[PDB]
Amino acid sequence: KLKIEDFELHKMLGKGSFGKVFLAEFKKTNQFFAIKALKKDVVLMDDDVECTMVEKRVLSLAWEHPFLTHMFCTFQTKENLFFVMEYLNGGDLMYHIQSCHKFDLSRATFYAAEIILGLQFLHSKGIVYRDLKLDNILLDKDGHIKIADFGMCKENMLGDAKTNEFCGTPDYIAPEILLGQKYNHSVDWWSFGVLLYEMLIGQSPFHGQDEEELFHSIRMDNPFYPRWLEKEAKDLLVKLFVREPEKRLGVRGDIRQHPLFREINWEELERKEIDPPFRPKVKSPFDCSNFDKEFLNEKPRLSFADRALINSMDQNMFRNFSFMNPGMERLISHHH
Ligand SMILES: CC1(C)NC(=O)c2ccc(-n3c(=O)[nH]c4ncccc43)cc2N1Cc1ccccc1
Repeated sequence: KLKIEDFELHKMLGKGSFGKVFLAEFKKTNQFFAIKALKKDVVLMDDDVECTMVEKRVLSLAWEHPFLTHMFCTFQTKENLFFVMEYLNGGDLMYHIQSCHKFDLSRATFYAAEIILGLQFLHSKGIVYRDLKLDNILLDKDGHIKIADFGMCKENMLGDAKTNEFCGTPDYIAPEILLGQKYNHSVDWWSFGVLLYEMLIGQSPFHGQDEEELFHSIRMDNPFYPRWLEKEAKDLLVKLFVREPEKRLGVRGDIRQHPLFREINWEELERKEIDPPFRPKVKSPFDCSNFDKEFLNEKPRLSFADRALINSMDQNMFRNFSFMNPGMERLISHHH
């Protein structure tokens, strides 16, 4: 059944190391999705085969939480891998922070709280996310956050479990990773600190002209807190930037009880009953104005694959990639 030709790719919303993401409409219907498309030859030579399977598995768990990107289905062809996602048109936080430089206190506080809920959900399932960054936070049409890109996750991290892979995005990487220590969900709470600092202050807490200097900064320096910064925001950041992971808030104590969040009813937040302080400007369900124009101007196209590599690799590499949720299956079979 399902094929890429069943969709119309109206726009390319973005491209990069994650592949291409298109605004797609299923056949006739008035139903839109974001399709992430990957070339199998590229995934293979980037050594991303397992990350791609992790992403698929973690996304099967994610429909259970409001603050993670929901996947409807996943399918493959000899050359391509496709994730058919929920279309989210509020725009990403990196894109939004570019024009205003930094988020006002209430907006940042709100984003931080929703991100806490998403992260804690992932942790309670034994998933360490490991790539928390501003680029990976999307907004829905109403301004609620959605965490995207689960390819870096480590699964099975419940109990007395640790893992040891060096990974992340350099500005956000935890000092225990830099020091080559076995680690758990602690690493996500450092990254969260970095992300919050960026939201409030408009630049990264650690700096260097090359990675060597940056990693030194992450390991050794105290973050700068400007005098204008709200004391409870500073205090939360101080408690996240603890280098001993077992003493870090999120690992220890109860981050939900931090005074920065004293006005938040977490149960209401989780049911999306608290209005986001920032409402994206959206004119329709297909409006794509909250995305970078650099990408929107490109004609949607899937590129060719290296046949020699495709023909020579074991296709079983992507066994069990395919997955379809009941609601999607209904839509397909209705227009069959
Ligand atoms: C985190 C990142 C960079 N990596 C991904 O693998 C990714 C996967 C799915 C979605 N994604 C999604 O799941 N629903 C989306 N709706 C609209 C747009 C993107 C939607 C977004 C993703 N992005 C960010 C992005 C991509 C392209 C354009 C705007 C932002």
